[PDB]
Amino acid sequence: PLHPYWPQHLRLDNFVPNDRPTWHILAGLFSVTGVLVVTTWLLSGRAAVVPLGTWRRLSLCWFAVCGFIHLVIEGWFVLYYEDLLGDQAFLSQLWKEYAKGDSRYILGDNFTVCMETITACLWGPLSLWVVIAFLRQHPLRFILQLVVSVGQIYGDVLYFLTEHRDGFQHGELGHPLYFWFYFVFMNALWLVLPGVLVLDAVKHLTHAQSTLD
Amino acid sequence: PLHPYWPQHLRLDNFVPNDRPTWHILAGLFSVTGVLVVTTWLLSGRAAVVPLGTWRRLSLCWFAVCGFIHLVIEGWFVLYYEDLLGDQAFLSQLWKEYAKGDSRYILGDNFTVCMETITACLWGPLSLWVVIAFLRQHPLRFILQLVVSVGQIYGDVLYFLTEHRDGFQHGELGHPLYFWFYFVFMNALWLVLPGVLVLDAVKHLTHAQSTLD
Ligand SMILES: CN1c2ccc(C(F)(F)F)cc2C(=O)C12CCN(CC1CCOCC1)CC2
Ligand SMILES: CN1c2ccc(C(F)(F)F)cc2C(=O)C12CCN(CC1CCOCC1)CC2
Repeated sequence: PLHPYWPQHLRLDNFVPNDRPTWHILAGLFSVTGVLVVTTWLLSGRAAVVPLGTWRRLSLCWFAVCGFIHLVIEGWFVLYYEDLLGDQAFLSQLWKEYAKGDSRYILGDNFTVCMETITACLWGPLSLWVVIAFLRQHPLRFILQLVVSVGQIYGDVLYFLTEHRDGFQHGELGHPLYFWFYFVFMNALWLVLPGVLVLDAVKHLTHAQSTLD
Repeated sequence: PLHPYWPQHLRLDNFVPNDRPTWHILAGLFSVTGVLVVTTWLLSGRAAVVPLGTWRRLSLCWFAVCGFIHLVIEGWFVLYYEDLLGDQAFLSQLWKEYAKGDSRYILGDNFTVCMETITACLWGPLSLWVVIAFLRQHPLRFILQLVVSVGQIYGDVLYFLTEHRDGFQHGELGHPLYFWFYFVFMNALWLVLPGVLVLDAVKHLTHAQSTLD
């Protein structure tokens, strides 16, 4: 058909197909984020006021990845959601590819735009501030971790609930790549990893409160 | 016209007007919540493991009010949003009156239903658990306060942002009772009082973290 997105009765003008093969885009994102992850591992190795341990370093790598994604990938959507169609910039093509599992990013839905606006403006800088805090053993580190994780979980839950109440019409149900991987799995992370970071922070802050009392 | 809600080109069947005068409904809600507030004041007076102080007692009264509202008033909407029109139950009439400043509660918007579902299921019981925690000086008290306040702020911000992006079409702009009071003021509380409770909790938890370190 003219366009690949769901529902198929959509009428999208100014749709022009992605020029690059999709694996260019996907592999570029994975390569750059892997470089970011290894660089953050090294940084936590050499730039910590006191040693951190393996799993906290991995948590900082996660927070750096979240900061990059929210500031750049989602920020590009928030800036240019009106012109994702008919554009051949790298991040625009990435969004066009991703939206085949969720067409709300092409339709400019109000809830989506608002949620990604909040995510790009608040949770990205706060995710990087978490890393800065943990490097210097500042206070607020577990507080910021808890706040960011709670916000991410709330946003993802609202996202899933709204798409469910719409009947899963913005994406083909049961398609391996577009439903299970793009829509479910890549979002289920922001339900699972933040959750572990909420149970963890609560364990430490509580131990602090019992120390005062 | 047939119905009072905005936009006026809406076509609502099964609309049947409120039977009671509106001040019955408003005064009943204010009277019962005032009884709740004074009862919570007394309870914090006589049922605290250690004395709490005036402003913390007021915070507990706020949390009890939030718990009642989220569990009952918003829970009624989540349960019966399909049949608010054409019903003459007390809370149904309350919702019909309130929606004259925001018609999304009559239209059953997906974002509204999902947000109030989360609010009724999570933040109400957690708001009451905050009170129970503060009464017994359990830990988690400031953690729960922070989490509930952050969730309330996030929900209210998304609410306002979505209605703004819609152009303020679900309510008459600049009407004293329906815009400033119902829509803005009654919601601005959940931006102002939670915020003060986020700056407060951060002050205490931080002092705990500095005690461990
Ligand atoms: C569009 N986008 C992607 C596009 C492609 C790829 C891939 F396939 F290349 F791996 C990954 C992602 C992402 O991580 C996302 C960006 C980050 N959000 C996280 C949510 C934002 C709202 O709040 C809850 C969390 C999921 C999808
Ligand atoms: C409908 N409803 C009312 C109806 C009437 C009256 C009045 F006029 F009688 F005072 C008060 C209220 C409320 O408090 C509310 C219930 C509570 N929400 C709080 C938000 C819920 C979503 O997340 C952010 C906070 C505002 C309006």
